[PDB]
Amino acid sequence: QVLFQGFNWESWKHNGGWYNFLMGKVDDIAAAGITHVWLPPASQSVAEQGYMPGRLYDLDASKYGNKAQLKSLIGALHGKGVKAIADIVINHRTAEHKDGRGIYCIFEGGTPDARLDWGPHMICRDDRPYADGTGNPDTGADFGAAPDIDHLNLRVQKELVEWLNWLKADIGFDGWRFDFAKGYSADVAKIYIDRSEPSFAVAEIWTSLAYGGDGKPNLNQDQHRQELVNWVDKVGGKGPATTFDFTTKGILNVAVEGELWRLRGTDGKAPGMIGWWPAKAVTFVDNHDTGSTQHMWPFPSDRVMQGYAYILTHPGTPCIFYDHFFDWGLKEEIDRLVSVRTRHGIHNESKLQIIEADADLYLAEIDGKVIVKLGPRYDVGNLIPGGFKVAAHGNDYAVWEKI
Ligand SMILES: [Ca+2]
Ligand SMILES: [Ca+2]
Ligand SMILES: [Ca+2]
Repeated sequence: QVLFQGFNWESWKHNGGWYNFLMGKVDDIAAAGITHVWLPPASQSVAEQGYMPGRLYDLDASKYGNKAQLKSLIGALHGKGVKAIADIVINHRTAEHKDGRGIYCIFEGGTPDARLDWGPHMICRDDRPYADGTGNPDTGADFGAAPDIDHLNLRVQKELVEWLNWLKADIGFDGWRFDFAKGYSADVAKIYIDRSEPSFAVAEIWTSLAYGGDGKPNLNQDQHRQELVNWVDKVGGKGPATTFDFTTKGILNVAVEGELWRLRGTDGKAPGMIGWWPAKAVTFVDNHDTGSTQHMWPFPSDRVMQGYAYILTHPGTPCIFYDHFFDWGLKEEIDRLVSVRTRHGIHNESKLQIIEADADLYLAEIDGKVIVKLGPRYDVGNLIPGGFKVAAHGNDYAVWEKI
């Protein structure tokens, strides 16, 4: 299951439309051995990139293109074996109309009928000024800029599950990416996972790593991955729900700048969520927020290849990012890593064994068939065993495969 992020922060800007543009990269995405691609927010939204949605059913006002174009793209992907997954932004919603009070707290789902046309009652009790006090309090975090949806309300629950099943049915999406899954509770999410039953669902729980007396992350980030492990757990360990492993992204960001000892934690196992529940963890080097033009938490650019060398050989489900693959000229090495990965049947739950994690050498063995070395350590020699040919190498990584 190697996922791809078919967009970045600037994609909505594209001359001629992102969906259309992306039609042209379908063959290449399919060839690379990519099983799923994460598409941006499809409906109408105040903020052009889509994370500020209003008329949930109006795909035609998307800056990425329209409903027609989306079903053409998703048809293409499906035509060449890959699954499309959608960015579900349901913690907050922007309203279409002012109620008399003068607050924009009256919604419009996009259709002549009443689906999704809620009002201030569906906004969380305390989200002033939007909320009129009559809804439930927020089950999770708040998003400053917009109305928060009260997911404890039953009409919100039914019509939102309706919209979800419509997106699988009419549009053809296969699974979900839950934006700001901290915005609402794991219990709420489970109702949406469970009742729309997607073939894949990854949630975005993003919180800070812990920092010691140096301005640098601790080595022990167990409080941080625990939070990811508990969401998957409360939501359903047997469900399709997984979460982006922000703990490996954080550690790795630093680790790669000559601190590869950070890559074996307090327990001699990988410090990320992949060291406690690789199965439910999907790894990434960067996404539209951490990187792209937001640069919220960038991976060292001159090292994004050691990032990929690590997430493509290691357990967890890897996620490649449009940019790195298509625009940074790394298409080929990324490809090659994906091939080593698929050739040896490495997957979700591959056994990982760390051999060395010193400042200048992280050397590890996946499933007994592949060994990945990250680092500038020249004299690696003696540590990689008999019967191992090198599969790929590049800037400060090399992977060997059992012959
Ligand atoms: Ca309506
Ligand atoms: Ca709010
Ligand atoms: Ca919320």
